[PDB]
Amino acid sequence: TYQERADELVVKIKDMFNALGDGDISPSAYDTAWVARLATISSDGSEKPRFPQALNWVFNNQLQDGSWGIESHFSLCDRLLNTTNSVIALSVWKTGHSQVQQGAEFIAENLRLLNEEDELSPDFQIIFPALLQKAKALGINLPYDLPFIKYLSTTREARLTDVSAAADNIPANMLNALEGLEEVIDWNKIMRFQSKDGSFLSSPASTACVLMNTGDEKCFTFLNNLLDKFGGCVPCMYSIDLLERLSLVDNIEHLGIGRHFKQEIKGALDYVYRHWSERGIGWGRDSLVPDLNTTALGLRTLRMHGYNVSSDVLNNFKDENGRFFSSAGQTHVELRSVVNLFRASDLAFPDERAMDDARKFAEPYLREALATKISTNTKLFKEIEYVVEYPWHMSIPRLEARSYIDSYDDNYVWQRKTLYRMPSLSNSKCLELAKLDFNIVQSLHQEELKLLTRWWKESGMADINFTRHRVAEVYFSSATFEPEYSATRIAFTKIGCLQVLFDDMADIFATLDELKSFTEGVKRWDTSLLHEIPECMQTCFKVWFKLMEEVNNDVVKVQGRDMLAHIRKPWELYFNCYVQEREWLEAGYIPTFEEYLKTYAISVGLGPCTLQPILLMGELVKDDVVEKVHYPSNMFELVSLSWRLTNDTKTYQAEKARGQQASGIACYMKDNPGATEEDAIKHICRVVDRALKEASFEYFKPSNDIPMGCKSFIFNLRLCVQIFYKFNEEIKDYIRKVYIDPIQV
Ligand SMILES: C=C1CC[C@H]2C(C)(C)CCC[C@]2(C)[C@H]1CCN(C)CCOP(=O)(O)OP(=O)(O)O
Ligand SMILES: C=C1CC[C@H]2C(C)(C)CCC[C@]2(C)[C@H]1CCN(C)CCOP(=O)(O)OP(=O)(O)O
Ligand SMILES: [Mg+2]
Ligand SMILES: [Mg+2]
Ligand SMILES: [Mg+2]
Repeated sequence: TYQERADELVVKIKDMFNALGDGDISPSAYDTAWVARLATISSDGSEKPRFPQALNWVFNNQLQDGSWGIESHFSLCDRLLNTTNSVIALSVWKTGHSQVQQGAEFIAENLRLLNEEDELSPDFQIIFPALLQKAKALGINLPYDLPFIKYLSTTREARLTDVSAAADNIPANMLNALEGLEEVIDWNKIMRFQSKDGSFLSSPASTACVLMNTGDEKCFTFLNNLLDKFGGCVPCMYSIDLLERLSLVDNIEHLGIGRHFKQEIKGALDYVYRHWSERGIGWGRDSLVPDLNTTALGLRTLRMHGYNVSSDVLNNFKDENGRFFSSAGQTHVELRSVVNLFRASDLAFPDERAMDDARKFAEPYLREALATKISTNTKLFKEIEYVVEYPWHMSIPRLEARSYIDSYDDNYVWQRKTLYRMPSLSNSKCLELAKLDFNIVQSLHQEELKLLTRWWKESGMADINFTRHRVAEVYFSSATFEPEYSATRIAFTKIGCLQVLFDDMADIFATLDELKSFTEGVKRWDTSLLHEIPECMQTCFKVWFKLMEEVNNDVVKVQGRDMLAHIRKPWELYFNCYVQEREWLEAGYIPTFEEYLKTYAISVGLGPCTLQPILLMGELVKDDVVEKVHYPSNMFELVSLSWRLTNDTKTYQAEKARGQQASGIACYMKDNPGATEEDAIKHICRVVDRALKEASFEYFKPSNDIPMGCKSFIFNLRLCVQIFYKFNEEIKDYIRKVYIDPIQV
């Protein structure tokens, strides 16, 4: 059964968290072969392998086709690098004759397939011809003079002269390709690039090359310890203790299953936070040179989990021209790093210039990549498309999870100088659990919708012709999906349906007098004025009043005491704003921007759909805390502001055509003669953008008295308006994906 399989996967993933160390990463043939080339001198003066275990690994790990590499993941550049270095290692030590022969055959066959249109792997044009030069000196028979191969050698020779002609020798941005630049390196000057663990850019191949030329003891210790840890081989990079923790957390949260791992996540993030630095971070705690990907992932993930981190860490990766780079130790810019840069920018607080710069660079870069470089029919296209089309402030949690389940690749191989696996980060258990859990939670939502449809009938809403499908749309907008908040979602959906009903009532039907009558009835919180309004409005009031009774009875159970006095206020405020709107409309009055917002930021309706539902979540809301989490707290007011203004930009045109003059647009223009509608819309969008960032700041802001679950419900109500009233797919598609179609498991 689903629940049983999910339960054991949760146990298995928790074990993974508990077992986190320096990182789970595959052996690297290219790196292990470089380590295998290293010599030591015996007592008698003869040369022998310094690391015989590494040589033996090479000896024993040739693939069936004669190459070395990752068997199920063939890539031409990877296989050529792995195989050529492996044949070099065996040849140097006069061993593995048969493997050398078959290796040379593979290389010769595949050099004939390397062409000018093949996408070459990072620094391949430097590190590969360096291997060919060595192979040729060892007398290995390969077609070195094929046109494109000669071209690679010539390009490398130009790079060599650039370094030798450089006053300061090898520049930082060539560090990634150190071992391909051996014959021109200044071995004294290069040592300034060494990490505290003795490695060079965490790369065992590069570290072996430095060791070969210098004898440096710290290089030896890094390699010796790494071989011991891996049982006689090495990976392409180590350690990866920061990247692995951050990405495991990020992936789990993104997949929609983070609620199962709260304690494990806190543990992983506490570890990373200890190693967090104003200069950014690299894959591992000992990196001298940090990288954009790990730093951006760090900024986003730590911030998302309430840690205090500064966006200024991003300035470490920005050049004079406002462009970002992945690492000072390389020349190529990695697409994944730019994706994570954009995702980190989603969590900007107000006036964080580094986030502004990050997004201004990353967004065009990603859109350019989607339009020019990425194949439409891939998980990567879908993933990045979602990143830019549904960014954080318009990302509904279940939609985000559902999309990522389809774009998460659980059989992925990473590319740096060569290919490698990180089994914690491309993980079939994580994906399987995400699918099972989504289905289980979905069944819960389906039952909630079943109860809501039953209520739709029994309450009388069906009788008064409330649209059945509107129920599901309000329900979807609740956003806070976790199983423990069923009662809150159900109450929110009932109240939202009445608010939809009320708004239509106030427009299409009610006169001002009838509106005032209805409102006085709300203020009295009784049925004493039902007689003053039309039968249809009476029915509306009665459905609402009955709901209030049922909901308030439930609030007494959860909160431990009567909270009617609190609960009455938002309903009074809401209806009073309705009368104010109508008074202005009949008087043809256009308020100032400030005066407009004072009324319309309330009338948009965040008050009623939040107070009663957040009181059913479970957290204690003390009398003095109501105003700190609900109206008029800053976060609440900011969400309200985003609601009203975003709605205005989307709908003010249609409203004007119906005789409604007051809007954010019209009122700003009245305050500001000379400002066009376009100017007002631009200003309003800036106000909304800032309000969303400010709400984010307020949300993550630590407090000793404000309940975070309640804050989360209010904060995540910002999403529905951003997604529906944004200045492709529609609501029916969202509901299908989230509530109707299960995921094939
Ligand atoms: C795209 C939408 C889904 C989510 C929904 C809520 C957020 C649940 C509140 C009602 C409006 C809406 C925004 C909704 C807009 C629907 N849009 C066609 C609204 C266009 O005008 P309308 O006369 O209101 O259409 P009707 O509502 O179907 O009669
Ligand atoms: C802004 C809203 C999003 C969230 C939504 C739920 C909470 C999901 C259900 C109740 C209605 C509403 C509050 C909803 C109200 C939107 N509106 C119908 C009400 C207010 O907007 P309006 O300018 O007076 O009319 P509109 O332009 O045609 O919409
Ligand atoms: Mg074999
Ligand atoms: Mg209206
Ligand atoms: Mg509107």
